[PDB]
Amino acid sequence: PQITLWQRPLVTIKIGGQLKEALLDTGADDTVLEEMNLPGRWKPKMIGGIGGFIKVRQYDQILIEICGHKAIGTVLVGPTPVNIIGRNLLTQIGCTLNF
Amino acid sequence: PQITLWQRPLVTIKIGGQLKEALLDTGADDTVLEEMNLPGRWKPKMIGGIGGFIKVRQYDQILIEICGHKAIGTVLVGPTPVNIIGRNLLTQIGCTLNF
Ligand SMILES: COc1ccc(CN2C[C@H](O)[C@@](CCC(C)C)(c3ccc(S(C)(=O)=O)cc3O[C@@H](C)CO)C2=O)cc1
Repeated sequence: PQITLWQRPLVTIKIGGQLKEALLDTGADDTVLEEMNLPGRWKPKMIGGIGGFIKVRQYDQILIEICGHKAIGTVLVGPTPVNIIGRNLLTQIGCTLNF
Repeated sequence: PQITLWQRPLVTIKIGGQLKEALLDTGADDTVLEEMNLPGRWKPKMIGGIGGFIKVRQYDQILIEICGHKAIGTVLVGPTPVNIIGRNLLTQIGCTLNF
């Protein structure tokens, strides 16, 4: 699909069998979701947002469906204001910017 | 153009007689640039997200040239870690997400 930017580019994602709303974010290198339960082990990561840095939990090889497109990749979990789909997964679903 | 998301989508912008590098950010409501003076009146604003909030100066009806395309809108100036072109100007140059 083609998504315009007059409103926030919010889409439905599915992860762990549950639907969530998330922001398609070309400014985000990585994908970060609000506190939730994911399987396996995690590693520490620091990410820098508009306001400064925060600690998040990095989970690898996680199954996540984004607007119907299946991806498997790295998902970070931490105190984000909104669920964010970053470039690591936008590339998996074939997303580009066009004008 | 069609801009890949393999790397950060950085472009050259022209604003207030200066050439700068900026990030095309679909996750940003606003356009935020590093400290600089702009013409006209300004008012303080707080913007935030991951890391917390930062105080910026809001200038309205500012002309920017983004990758060849002229656009007019609100520009925020303050201690952003990177120059960001947000949705308020991305719409004006006809920028969309496509997959
Ligand atoms: C490494 O992986 C991640 C890094 C940061 C984030 C959180 N994000 C992504 C948004 O593109 C960004 C960009 C911040 C910029 C310095 C790289 C952002 C910019 C402007 C605005 S604004 C105030 O203009 O709307 C909001 C915004 O993100 C919020 C939605 C969440 O913080 C941010 O803070 C994620 C992953």
